Amino acid sequence: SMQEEDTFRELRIFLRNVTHRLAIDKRFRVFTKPVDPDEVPDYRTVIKEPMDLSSVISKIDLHKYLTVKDYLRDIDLICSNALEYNPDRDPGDRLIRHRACALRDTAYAIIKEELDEDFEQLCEEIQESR
Repeated sequence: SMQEEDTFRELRIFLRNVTHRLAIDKRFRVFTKPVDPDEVPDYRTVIKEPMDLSSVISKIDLHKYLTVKDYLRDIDLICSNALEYNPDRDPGDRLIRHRACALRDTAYAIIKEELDEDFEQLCEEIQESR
């Protein structure tokens, strides 16, 4: 229905706003663009599904997310990829891990405060019906 297409348009507006707020935070700069194969040729042999905030923006516009739960699976993948690739005790790996945990926690905290649970349940029931 037109009403259902209005529901998914409001979902995409909400997701672009949360993603912009994460992308401008200086702590999260390393997560804003794909890893450069030149600088790190090893990356794509270890990490089987790379993800970053520029790719998330592109996915919103391609209509890849029909629920906030779908979107949070890609925020979780940005965080788990950084924990997996940088697991060591040295300061450079510990700083990336603390920033990845802060990106995940910040996205979930903005969603807990600003997403209406009945709006999410509506998106879930339209997705199920298709």
